[PDB]
Amino acid sequence: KGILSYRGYPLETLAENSTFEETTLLLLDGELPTKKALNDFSQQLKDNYRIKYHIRQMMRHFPHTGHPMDMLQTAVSSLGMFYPGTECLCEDLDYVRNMTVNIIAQMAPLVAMWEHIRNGWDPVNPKHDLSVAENLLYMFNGEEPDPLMAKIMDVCLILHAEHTLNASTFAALVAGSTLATPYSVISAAIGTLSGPLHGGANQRVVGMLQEIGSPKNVEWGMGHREYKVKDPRATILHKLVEQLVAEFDTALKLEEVCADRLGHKGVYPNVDFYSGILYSEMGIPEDEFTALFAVARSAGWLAHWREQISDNRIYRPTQIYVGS
Amino acid sequence: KGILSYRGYPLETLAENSTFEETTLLLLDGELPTKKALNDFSQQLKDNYRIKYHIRQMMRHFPHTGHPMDMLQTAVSSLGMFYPGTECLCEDLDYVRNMTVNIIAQMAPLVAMWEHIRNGWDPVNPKHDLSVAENLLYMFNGEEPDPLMAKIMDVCLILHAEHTLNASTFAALVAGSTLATPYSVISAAIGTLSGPLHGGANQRVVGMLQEIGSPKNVEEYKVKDPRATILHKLVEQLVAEDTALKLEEVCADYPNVDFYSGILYSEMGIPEDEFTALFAVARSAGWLAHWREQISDNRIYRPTQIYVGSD
Repeated sequence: KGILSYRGYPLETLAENSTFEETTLLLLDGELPTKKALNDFSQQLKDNYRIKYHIRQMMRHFPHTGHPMDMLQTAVSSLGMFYPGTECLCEDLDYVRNMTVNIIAQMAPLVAMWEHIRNGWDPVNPKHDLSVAENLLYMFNGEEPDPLMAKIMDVCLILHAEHTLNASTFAALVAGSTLATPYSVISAAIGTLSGPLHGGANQRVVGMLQEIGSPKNVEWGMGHREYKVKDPRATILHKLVEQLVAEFDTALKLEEVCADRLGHKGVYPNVDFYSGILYSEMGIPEDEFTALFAVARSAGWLAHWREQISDNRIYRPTQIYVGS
Repeated sequence: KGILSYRGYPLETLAENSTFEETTLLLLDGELPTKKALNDFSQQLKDNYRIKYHIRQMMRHFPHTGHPMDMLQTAVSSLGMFYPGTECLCEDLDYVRNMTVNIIAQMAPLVAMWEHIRNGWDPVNPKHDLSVAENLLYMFNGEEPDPLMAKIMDVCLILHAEHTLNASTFAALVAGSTLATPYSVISAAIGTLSGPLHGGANQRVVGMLQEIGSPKNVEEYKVKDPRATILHKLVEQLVAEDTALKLEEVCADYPNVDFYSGILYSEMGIPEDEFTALFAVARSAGWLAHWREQISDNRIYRPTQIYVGSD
């Protein structure tokens, strides 16, 4: 139950008085950023939101049916070609950090670009005076959102920013273990997250019910390997959903599902339990729910990628399978 | 301990009496296939060799400076946006195997397309009749290679087909644990191998203009790799019917198969940039092989480690 394991800071406290940019820095650097440092970080991130025309071109070339996560993984792998380099150490610039900020910055714009392109329309460019959360809602809705909605998105980004050693980060670590480009490792993490077992947030959006949970019983997979208790992020998302709806059928149904805790004594609501409801309530399409999660986890992935300074570990495991 | 361990068949047994197609089926199914099964798998492979026009158009817009491995990863992930679905186990078809053959069949063709497009020239489309190995040399060289080189290439493929749990293979498994599109998982595998630590035959094949001397000073099989010995024999055979010599000199020390992986490819005419890629065309079979058994008994890989920080 290592709850609030964020660079030695409680997630609830970070939920306020903190931003995705500030939280991202905290994870990347390890300590709360100074005003100057945070200002420089945000500005660099803002001037990295730009997307190469080549990326938008390939996006149009591919079909609309394509899932956003697959496009995100493909785009990130492609981004590596534009900013290549091997940290074998020769070194042209500061590959670490410089590439990371460029990636984190383009993540949101890339997601929005695919949304409009797949809908047969031109992408909404991000604003250098808009934060990641601000750009997300602004680009998706085509109009800058009210501060509350932007704040809600920022809280979500902070919640999905990092979580101990999940499969997505684990894959990123193994990828980084080979001293591969950050773009390549992020591509691997995106696919690992894409999996429903890791990113089944949309898989929990299939309520297919109306306050009839008891009949719908065993004999979407509520529970977590480490969260032997309800996920704190889930509770935060729940209150966020309550505030938004206050200002709903799925919310009632999902609350009833959690209410049937009698059935589950070990497993309990996961973060994905209410994540989709809030995103849908914010207008985000179900297809992108997991994609938004990738935008936040990008910070944690790159933070662990930086923690791979001791890359002596090639991450090669031991064979135990029966080689008959 | 893991030397020559392909489904219990010593790699040497596959060295001959076996082809990457049979070896791949052997690894995937676990038992040497019957004539019918091999023929069907071969025909299905020779059927998915084709590449969607969307992929090439995308490659054309991309820059020549692009590294083959980076493009390969991008391409594999992209292909996942044509053959789609999720295994809730509703599936529109037999996702497993069907996608598996598609990925393996399109691996080499994609690599070759990049080589030509990278050089601003139209790609060499594959031939249904030719084998994966035969098509490979045909696409890169631009003409039918001698059965000799083809046989050698097929052999090299079997050697790099499967290697226990290499970082790339393990990465494929971790992603599979998440039940993710085979394309996404394999693309990730392509990322891991891209790492010089996992795959750096191109880095090794090149020397610092060594003056045929031993001044170099200091600053997992511990004995010579078995596949290395196989390449060593092929190396002497090829030169029998210069650059390798210095490597034979360094054979005095040799440990890794990579030691000679590039030279052979070089004689076949393969550019250095494509060395790591060729390896992927082979390790693909293994990655997909492990993925199948994983999805059979799959549990999301969720490890844990302590970290100082307090609160």
